Amino acid sequence: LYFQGNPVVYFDISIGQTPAGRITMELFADKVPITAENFRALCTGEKGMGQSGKPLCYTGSFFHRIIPQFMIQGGDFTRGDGTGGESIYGKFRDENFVYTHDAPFLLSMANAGPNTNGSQFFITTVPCPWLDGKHVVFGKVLEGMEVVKSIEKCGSQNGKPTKSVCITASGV
Repeated sequence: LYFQGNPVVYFDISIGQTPAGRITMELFADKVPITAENFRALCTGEKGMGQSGKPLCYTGSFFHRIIPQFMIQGGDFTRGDGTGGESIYGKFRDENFVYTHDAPFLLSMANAGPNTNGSQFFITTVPCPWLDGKHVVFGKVLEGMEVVKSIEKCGSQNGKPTKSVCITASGV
């Protein structure tokens, strides 16, 4: 499924034992193809197993770092804590910085410095211009903005979730 020529993917989310609903996302494959495709394939899990010995798939992973008035971060399906994750390419380059963090509900890559993209990502809940030119923006939320806001409410100043926020299904 496509929106404005770009692939659409989804997360189903639970918070604690309770389903919180679905987030659907447009991935900017037209202008950010490498990063968009990594994210798309990790939603479907279509690549199978990673070099880490874990499945290359977001299903079953958590939003492990959640900072209200900033962003929600997930994608660490190898270590669950912000130290792990892996790309479909087995880390990868910052392909460009065409898009900026100018609005809430943008998808951007978490990283540990230049050219260290893995699988960890964040969804902004405010504009984040201080991240421009350091984190690759590669998509945006289409529907489920309220689900993003529900997740954000489970965060802390120190980023520790106060509830378990899980991606219970993912794909296209």
